[PDB]
Order: sequence, then C-alpha cells, then structure tokens
Amino acid sequence: SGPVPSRARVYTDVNTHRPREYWDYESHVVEWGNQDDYQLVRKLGRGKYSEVFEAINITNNEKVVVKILKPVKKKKIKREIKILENLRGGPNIITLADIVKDPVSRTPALVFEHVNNTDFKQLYQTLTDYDIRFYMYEILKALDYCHSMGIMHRDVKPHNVMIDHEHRKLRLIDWGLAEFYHPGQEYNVRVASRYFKGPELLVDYQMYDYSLDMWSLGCMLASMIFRKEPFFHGHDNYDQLVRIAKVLGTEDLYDYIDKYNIELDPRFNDILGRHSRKRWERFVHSENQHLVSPEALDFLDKLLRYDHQSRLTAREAMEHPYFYTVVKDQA
Ligand SMILES: CC(C)Cc1ccc(S(=O)(=O)NCCN2CCC(COC(=O)c3c[nH]c4ccccc34)CC2)cc1
Repeated sequence: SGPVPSRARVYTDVNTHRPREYWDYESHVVEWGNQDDYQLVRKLGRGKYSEVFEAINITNNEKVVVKILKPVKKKKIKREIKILENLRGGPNIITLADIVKDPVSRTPALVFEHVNNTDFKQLYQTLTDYDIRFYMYEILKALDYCHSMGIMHRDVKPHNVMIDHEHRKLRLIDWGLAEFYHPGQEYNVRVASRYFKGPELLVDYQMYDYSLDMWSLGCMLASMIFRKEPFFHGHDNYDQLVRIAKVLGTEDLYDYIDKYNIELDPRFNDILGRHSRKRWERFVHSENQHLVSPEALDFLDKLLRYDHQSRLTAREAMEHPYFYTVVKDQA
C-alpha cells in the first residue's frame, strides 16, 4: 500500500476558492520589457538559478535590482512571475518592478525594487537576542501572508532573507521555487537547500504543505541562537536525516513513518540506527547562552518536528511567548 494522504491544517482550500487565473500560471501571459532600460552596476550575489546585480534605470535614474534568470522551463519562469505578481505589496515580500528580456541574448530577467544588504559579517557579532526575535517576527509576517495567499516559499534559508539593519527592514526573496498549495497535490521533493530540507523531503513524502516552511525556519532559529551554522550539517541527503535523527531521536522518526505509511529507502535501513532525542541544553555553551532562553527553546522545539501536521503554523508561531516583547514594542 502507498502513503497515507495529508492535508494542510490551515489555508487548505484558499486556492480552490479563487478564480482559476490566480494559480493557473502555465497560461499566464507576461509582457516582456526591454532590459536596456537598465544599466548593470555591480554584482550582489549569485544563486544556482539566478545572478543578482544592482542596476540603475536610465529613464528615471533610480536604483533597482536585476536578477538574470538561468535557463529553466518557461513554466517555472511564469510561476515565479505569477507568484510575485500575486504577492506584491504584502508584508515583507520583495517588490517586482519590471520583467525584461535582453534584446540580443533574449535571456529573461526580473527587476526588483532596491534594497541594501547589511554587512553579513556585521550580523554575527551584533545580533542581540532581541534582534533575532525581531527579524524572526518579520519573517513570520511574510510567511503568514504568503501561506494565507495559498503560496509556499519552499526555500526559506538565510541566503534568501534581505535585512537592512539601519532601517530594521526585512524582505523575503528568491521566489523561484515557490508553488501554490492545492490539497491533495504531490510536489517535487528536490527543493530547498540540504541543511534546511524538512524530514518530509528527505524521506520523499510528496503531499507536503506550508509547514515545510516552518521546518526550515526552525533550522535558521536553531543556527542563530546556538551560533552553529548549519545546525544539521549533512554530508548528503541521506546523511542529513541522520544528523536530524541524532538530535530529534529515532523513535519519533519511526512513529512518523508508520503514521504516514512511508516506505523507506533501503539505504536508510541501516545508517539511522537508534538515537535518543537530545535535550536542547546539550547545545548551550558560554558563547551562545545570551541568545538561549526557556522561551526560545520552547518555540524552537515546537517547529522542529517530524510530523508536519504538528509543527506550528506561521500564525501560531507569531503568538508564541518568544515574541511577547517585540509585539509590545509595535505600538
Ligand atoms: C532570523 C535572522 C535575522 C537570521 C538571518 C541572518 C543573516 C541574514 S543576511 O542578510 O546576512 N543573509 C545573507 C545573504 N545576503 C542577502 C542576499 C545576497 C545575494 O542576493 C541579493 O542580494 C538579492 C536577491 N534578490 C534581490 C532582490 C532585491 C534586492 C536584493 C536581492 C547575499 C547576502 C539574514 C537572516
């Protein structure tokens, strides 16, 4: 027998109730502007499927960010465009300004509003325990918005969070792997980055949903408050689960697998072994104890769960006592 089906416990039928053209991105018509409106200034970074430059708009002389798309199925370009168009103006989501094709190369590129990245080396030694609570709240704002809009990000990881520390602005970026939730759909499990892949991805369980984003978010929190990056440091995808099982124990993992009737690769059938679920205090030490609190350890533990039904939702997470202080200051 095959796996047990699963449904998201919030925002389940949000896409069912919308007009079709909301989520049916394969038929979306995109009008491609001219990239020579823009002049590339300097590289900002480079992903596996993008290449980000700061540019100026030689018409209104404005800063702007141009992301050249790498050669991917037309489909997935329309999807990222559709999702960005669907989320424009939402809290802490990046803002799409234009969509262009270079005249000669004919390579597609997305054009976004300008943001400044804070010296990523600054963040290490400046981030107070409160600062983590704040920028984590901002991230849950963006995830709750987009889950309410029927979209999962599927690539939540620090290289996809823009922070402007001077102005305390955060933007969630790279929507190239984002996808619409449709109850009962089976999604590709070759998504996210290793260190942030949720258990459901490593065991190939295809009816995942928004809670995938809450696992990854738990990995960031894990790596922030313990100053251990990445927190589950896997040599490959099979090993990654073993790194997780050494922390979360195997008894819960094998419960997870029996509850969903997952069949397990014969590869796994000897590398996982037996492991107790470790206590979070094992990971505290003199140089991270100022970011670790009983509240943070409760909050973190309520995200890193095998069973995806039982992870917090973005909305429940923003209600955790971890965030009491920052909610107070927002008035
Ligand atoms: C919850 C806490 C707080 C955890 C945390 C710690 C550190 C950081 S971090 O900020 O240090 N992360 C390193 C990544 N940074 C941002 C991306 C850079 C490349 O790519 C782009 O810049 C754009 C891609 N698309 C865009 C659209 C508009 C503007 C720019 C881009 C590379 C440098 C964030 C969160």
